[PDB]
Order: sequence, then structure tokens, then C-alpha cells
Amino acid sequence: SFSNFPISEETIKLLKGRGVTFLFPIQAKTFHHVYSGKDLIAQARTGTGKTFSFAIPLIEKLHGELQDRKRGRAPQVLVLAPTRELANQVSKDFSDITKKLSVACFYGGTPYGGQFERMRNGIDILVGTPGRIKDHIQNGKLDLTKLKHVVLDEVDQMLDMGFADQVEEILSVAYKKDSEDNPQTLLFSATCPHWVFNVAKKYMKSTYEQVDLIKTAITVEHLAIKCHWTQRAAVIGDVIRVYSGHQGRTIIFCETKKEAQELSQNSAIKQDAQSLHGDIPQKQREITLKGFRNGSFGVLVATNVAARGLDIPEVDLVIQSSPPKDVESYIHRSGRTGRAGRTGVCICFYQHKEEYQLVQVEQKAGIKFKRI
Ligand SMILES: Nc1ncnc2c1ncn2[C@@H]1O[C@H](COP(=O)(O)OP(=O)(O)O)[C@@H](O)[C@H]1O
Ligand SMILES: [Mg+2]
Repeated sequence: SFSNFPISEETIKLLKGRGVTFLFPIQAKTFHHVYSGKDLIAQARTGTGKTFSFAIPLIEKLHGELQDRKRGRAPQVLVLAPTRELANQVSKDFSDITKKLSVACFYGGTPYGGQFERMRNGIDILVGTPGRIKDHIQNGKLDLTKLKHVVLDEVDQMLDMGFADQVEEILSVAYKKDSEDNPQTLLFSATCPHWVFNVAKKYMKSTYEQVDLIKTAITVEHLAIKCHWTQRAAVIGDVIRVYSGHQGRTIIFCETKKEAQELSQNSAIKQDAQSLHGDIPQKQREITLKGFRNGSFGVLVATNVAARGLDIPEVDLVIQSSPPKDVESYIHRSGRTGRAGRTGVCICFYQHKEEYQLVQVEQKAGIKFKRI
């Protein structure tokens, strides 16, 4: 339900056709900022709902404001996205939830004439890629001097791809006034490097708001699996398939060389595993780590002895064979899990006689395990 937000019954019915029945956190925490006219930078992980976080409050805003839509009117909202595929998706999301507003999407690799006719007939929300939008400014057909809202979607990707200069050329036309008359500026992305914000800041009022759901996100899950030591190898095979699977990276830490050597020879993982312990001379240790990084094998079994000082690559899954005594090392290893934006998984095995040790790890690391 939508009781906390000024969303009309018409919009709610369209949202149901898209499977939307309540607002995700990034949407709920940004609605009032966007709707009330504040400049905003919002950061949330990929897939968490950034598109509707700007599209729903903007559409409700325009539905209240643009009661008299004349032929030829200039857009009120501009959304720049870095690829044709991303621009199309954002435009589709707008046009699925408003049947009142004129929504247009301008990208390259497509005819100019149809875009000319959208501009002649009138546009309320313009979505596009920077290149084609800049072309239409230069050819004199697109009027961006009456914008009230500007969205830079996936702004990190957009500037990484080289669009800073084209974006600045487009926005220079729309921010010709002093601040109070400038468009509201909305930035949405999963990251915002320093150098990207240094570009965008030029278009943000000093009063801008920030919603960062990255800093509060659960990016590493801690699981504790109660297990007799004889079953560990078979369970390790299962959790590797679940959480690392194809093309994955797993590192297993154990106490003794015998455990590390036997675990790496166990038919549950042997075909994809190499071991690392204090008997291995430096040169082969280095060779083994290069093969772990370059995909030669997917499971590294290391004694806590060999792991002291070792530089740990990013991995999908960390497994501790028993609750670690060196919680500092555990905290460090857990921070290495989760690749390509995915949530990392750390698994601690434990036996009945080790259950209080799990509580000690929880206290010393300030975490809580999910017990399985
Ligand atoms: N409140 C919601 N309820 C249900 N599905 C949603 C909601 N918000 C977004 N989605 C869906 O989640 C998916 C990801 O949304 P998207 O805006 O692409 O995420 P992001 O831009 O954060 O990567 C889309 O299929 C979208 O329609
Ligand atoms: Mg998005």
C-alpha cells in the first residue's frame, strides 16, 4: 500500500500492472525529497528500484502541475542515461505509469524525423542519451530552457563512459538562471566516485539532500553451520555449489596442514582445489595464488598459518572450518567477499563443543550469525 505517499488511485492501478504494490526503501526514503523539490543524490545497489524512485514522485508532481498541455510545449523533465538500452527502460517505466503525460525517448541509431515530430507535438518528460539530445539542442529544435527537473541516471557509468563534456554542454542550456529558478537536480547511481561528484556538484544547490542506502546495506552474510567434523567436506561441496558455483571463488581456512591437505584431496572439491600451508615454499605459494586469481582453479584451502600476511583476492565465499581464534583475521577475510556488487557469504562451521566460541566471535566481531 501507498498510504504514506501522495500517489493517485489511477497511478496505483497502473503500478499494480507492473507488480508494484508498495515502495521499496530507496523509493520510500526519496519520495518526499523529490516531490518537494529538493536537489538530491541517491545511492542504492543495482536492482533495488532507483527508476521508480524518481519516476513516481515526478509523475505525480506533473499530474498536479501541467493541467493545460499545449501543442509544441517544451519538456519539464529531462532524464539522461548512458545507453540506448537504459534510456529505453526508463522511458518505458514512465509511460507505463502515466497515460496523461507525453513521454519521449531520444537515442542514436534511429531516425531523426520521428523525434522532430515529438518535439513539434509537445513533450512533458524527455529521456535520452547525451549524444542525440545534444544534437537536437544544436539543430535548434529542442528547447531545454523551461526544464523544472533534471535526472542523471547511472551518473557514474555515464561519466566513466566519457560523457562529462556532453552532459555539461546540455545542462549549460538548462541552468541559465540563478539557483532559485534552476531545475531540480536528481542524481541516481550505485556508486559516486569523487571525480564524478566534482562534475555534478556544479548543478546542485548547496541545500541538496543525500540518501545513501549503500552504507546501510547488508553486503556480507555470516552463516554458522552446526556440523560434525566428518561431514564438513561434503557440506563444503554443497555450499560451494550454492554460493560460488560456476566461475566462482572460494577460500577455506582451517587450523592444521593435515586438515588442509585432506580437505583439498576430498573428492567433494579435489577437482577444483589447491592447498596452501607452511610446508609449501614461497615460490609455489605464489604460483598457486596466481592460478586462483586467473581462474585455473576455484577453491583455495589455506591453513590459518599460511594465511598470515597473505594478500586475499576478492572472493564469493569464505569458509572457516571452526570458529576462529583470530577474529581480526576473520573480519578482514569477510570484507573480501562479494564480487561484482553481489552480497558476500561467510560461513563458519561449528561443533557442539564449539558453540560458545561462536558467541565469542559474534561479540568480538560485532556480528550475528544466522545459525543453520
Ligand atoms: N516497489 C516495487 N515493487 C516491485 N517491483 C519493483 C519496485 N520497484 C522496482 N521494481 C522492479 O525492480 C526491478 C529493478 O528496478 P530498477 O529501477 O531497474 O532498479 P535500479 O535502477 O535500482 O537498478 C525492475 O523490474 C522494477 O520494475
Ligand atoms: Mg537504474
